[PDB]
Amino acid sequence: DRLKGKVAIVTGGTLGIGLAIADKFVEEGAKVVITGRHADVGEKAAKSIGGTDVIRFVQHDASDEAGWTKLFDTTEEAFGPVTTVVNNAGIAVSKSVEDTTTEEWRKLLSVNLDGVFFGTRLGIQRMKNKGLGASIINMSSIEGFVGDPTLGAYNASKGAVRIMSKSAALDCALKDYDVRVNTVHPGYIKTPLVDDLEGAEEMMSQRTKTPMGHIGEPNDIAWICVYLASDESKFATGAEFVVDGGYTAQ
Amino acid sequence: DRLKGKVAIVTGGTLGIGLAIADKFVEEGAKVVITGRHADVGEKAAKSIGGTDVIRFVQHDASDEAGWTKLFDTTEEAFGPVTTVVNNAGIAVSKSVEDTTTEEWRKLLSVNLDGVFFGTRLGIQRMKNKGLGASIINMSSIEGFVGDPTLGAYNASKGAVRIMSKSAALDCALKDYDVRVNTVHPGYIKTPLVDDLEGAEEMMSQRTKTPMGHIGEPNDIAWICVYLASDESKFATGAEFVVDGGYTAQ
Amino acid sequence: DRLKGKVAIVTGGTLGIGLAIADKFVEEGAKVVITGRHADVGEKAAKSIGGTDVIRFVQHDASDEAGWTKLFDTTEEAFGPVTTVVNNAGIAVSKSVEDTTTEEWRKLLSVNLDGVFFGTRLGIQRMKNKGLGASIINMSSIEGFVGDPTLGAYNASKGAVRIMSKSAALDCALKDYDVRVNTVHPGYIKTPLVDDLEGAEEMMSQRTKTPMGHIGEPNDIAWICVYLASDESKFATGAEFVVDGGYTAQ
Amino acid sequence: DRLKGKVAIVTGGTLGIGLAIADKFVEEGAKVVITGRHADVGEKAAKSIGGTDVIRFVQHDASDEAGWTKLFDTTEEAFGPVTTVVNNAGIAVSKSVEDTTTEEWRKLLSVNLDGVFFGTRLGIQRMKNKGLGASIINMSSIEGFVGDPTLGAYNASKGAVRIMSKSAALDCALKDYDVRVNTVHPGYIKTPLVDDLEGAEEMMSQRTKTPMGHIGEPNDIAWICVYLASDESKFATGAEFVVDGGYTAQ
Repeated sequence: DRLKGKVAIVTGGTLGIGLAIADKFVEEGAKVVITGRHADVGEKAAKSIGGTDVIRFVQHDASDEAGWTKLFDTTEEAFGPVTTVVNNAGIAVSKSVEDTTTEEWRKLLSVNLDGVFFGTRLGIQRMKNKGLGASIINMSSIEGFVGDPTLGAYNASKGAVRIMSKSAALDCALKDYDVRVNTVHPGYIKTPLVDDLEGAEEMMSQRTKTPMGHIGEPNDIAWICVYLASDESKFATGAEFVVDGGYTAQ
Repeated sequence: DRLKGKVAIVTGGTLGIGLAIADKFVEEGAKVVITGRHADVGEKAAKSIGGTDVIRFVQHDASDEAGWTKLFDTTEEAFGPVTTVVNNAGIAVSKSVEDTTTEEWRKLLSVNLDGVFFGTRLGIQRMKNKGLGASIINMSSIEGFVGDPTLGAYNASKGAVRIMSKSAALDCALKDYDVRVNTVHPGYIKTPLVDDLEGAEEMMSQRTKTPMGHIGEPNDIAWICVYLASDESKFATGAEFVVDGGYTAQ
Repeated sequence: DRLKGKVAIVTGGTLGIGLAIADKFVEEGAKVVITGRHADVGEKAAKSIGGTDVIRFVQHDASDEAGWTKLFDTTEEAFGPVTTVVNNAGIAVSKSVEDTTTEEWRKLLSVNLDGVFFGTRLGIQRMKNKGLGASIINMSSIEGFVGDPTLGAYNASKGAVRIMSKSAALDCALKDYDVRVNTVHPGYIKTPLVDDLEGAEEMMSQRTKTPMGHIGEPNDIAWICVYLASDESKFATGAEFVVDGGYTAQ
Repeated sequence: DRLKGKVAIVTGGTLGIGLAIADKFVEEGAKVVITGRHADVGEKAAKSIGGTDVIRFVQHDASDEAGWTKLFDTTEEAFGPVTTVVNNAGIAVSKSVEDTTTEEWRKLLSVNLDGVFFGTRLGIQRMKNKGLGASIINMSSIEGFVGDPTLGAYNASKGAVRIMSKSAALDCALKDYDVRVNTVHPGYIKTPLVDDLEGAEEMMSQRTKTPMGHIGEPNDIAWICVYLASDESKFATGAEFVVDGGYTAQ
């Protein structure tokens, strides 16, 4: 019951980290809408967690600005006022800054940065001043703290989310909106996508990358998000929560 | 049951933040030893939370090196192998660096830095390689991230705890000790000690200090510590968890 | 002679911080191209510093991608191979995240983020592997470290520049390109634009903002940039250089 | 002439980084006292740089509190009012936190932390309010930002110096003392001591440690210190200057 009465939107909630967030949110009493681009994947995902009284799928691209106010409307029609937004949708490009095409740059930032902006802006507008204990959780990454030579655009996007989220936190706090904004920074997490890339998990598990010598699992990110969505974290805003197996500590 | 089977030492556990940590740890199924310097205060504190099957007081000064191995022994005799160490004992001096006497400097660092060292060193030795999901939680502060002109020695101590804890995290991770080490960084928290200092809460509540416009409460720190003691945070090590009402975000 | 033989592009070099960078670069022996959007302003600016053997103006909007390869060509025709890129062009919007229009968001990021990307990408391509002691200096801000509730899009842009620059630094270092990339983070700096905004300097000079109790001057930023452009800083890459009167220290 | 009229104390100035700081300070017009524990080493060092009109050696252990006011007196008798303090003396212990003896802990912190405290406190007292453009430069390390599993006590000391220095910066700024305080954070630097440790330079030069693929040289640290001692950096206080070949960027 740690999220009793909460109503959450989890973007990119049909796979991996987002799916586990949705799963644990439902376990703790939240009602959840998960979004993703692909209907079959999303319908399967929602039903794996529960019925439509607690979780529903909505097809939506986080870069699709006009769809964001309809996503809130759909969620509120189902479950009542939204209390919790998890901006987790994202894509990656494996290119150095030097090698990044302008098309790649723009495509990644449209999802990873503009999408988070859209969800944060709308979340503040739709949740402020309602006594909801509202919480916006923006998914950055270890790549919001340190560079990676092969993730130039991705680093730009995660650094942007990191600091934009502080701006939003501060404005909400100063205006007594009853909305908190925080960032979560996963290290490497095992998912089917990582499993599809030969040698990725082993590279990420080297001690010079992850000191624990293995990578994490989606529930590792889910539980920090439960904390941040709950009223347990009512004094936490503007902060960065790193769950990375020691990656950034060395 | 989030801390089912855990056995925790909480130093400075008889007052304020430490007491609330102990309280929520017991609520979540841990057995707890709280320490403090004053018997009447500690006995009262323990009994306010529960009986001796779940919480006991041990009189101990965290600067007292020889008492630390006896504290572990006392805890283990009561409750079995220690799994969780919260190094929370600390003192403060209201002096600029310029105005700090060498006696003040040494006294504060003996508690705030040497005490954390003692507890961390011994915790690693006594908890490693036992499959306990062991967790050391070192209490830093917002004053481990930013300076305060009137807290020179206190800033030195909290910066030291911040980075020493990363060293310990990394060594434990690299050696597969099954011990995690993390730091918690409270902002201003309302306690009886703050209440005794006329004008302190209002000064700390100004928006230029705490953007939320009020200070926190001890349970705000307790709940992040429950997360960090639990197996929910098994991929978090070497990281800094800030609960400060936005203080460090601006 | 600290920049003897260097050839620099300084974007937004016709005003304020950029102009002072150009001025001190010329003083230390560099040849400089300054860019800006307005011809009268730029021609005046260049001639205030020196003749066309040491400084020239090129009209260019940093968001204008196709103009960037012609800017390098123009600079090299004048002065020989470019060694130093200062990505300083930028704009600001005074809006919270909540209040930012999508048009404002896109306009600011086109200059502040895409422009820095363009200059960094091209700088690496055009300066690598030539033995030039090449240096890319990306202008972030104190708003790349901390939020400001009224600068949402600006914060996103500066956080992005901060971390993207580390990616670029690392790729250049790992590949032995002989290109360094670093960020500079000015605090508040007195300029004619600040002078035009009634009450701005006094607001920025309050101790709760800038602990020194006054704001800086453009030369304060110029001298850190001279260090970073020079071979004196040949071991500095991937780092953040903060010149802010103490703003971020509290 | 970048340090014309400055009078500097450089602790641990007889070897390595400290010696190069002293060398470049003299080159730029400063008068310098270098300290160290060993007379033959210090006398040789001073004379290698210049005569007694510009550089002198004083035997002093930075942990020796009573010697610090006599060091200032000796310096002022020679050269007039001290303007610049570089707290560079330090020792290292190669032990994990777990393996650190209390004697090792205390010995290292007596030099690395107490010595910096002594020099900072006295520097503020002796240089404030004199119109000197005074500057205190505290030598931290990359080990003030990230952990190293084999440098537990050293990490504690450098984290402490990092944040204590911000306290001192802020107090000086708020009181208009005309004293700035900043930290310098070298990465790995080649010295005779590193050369004496078989395999150290190669270990430190691996790309997973230093992305540039080689370590630095003492002059790399000297030039950032010249910037910080000069009036060029009159708006820089409370900040961290990292010269590390990319170590902390990844």
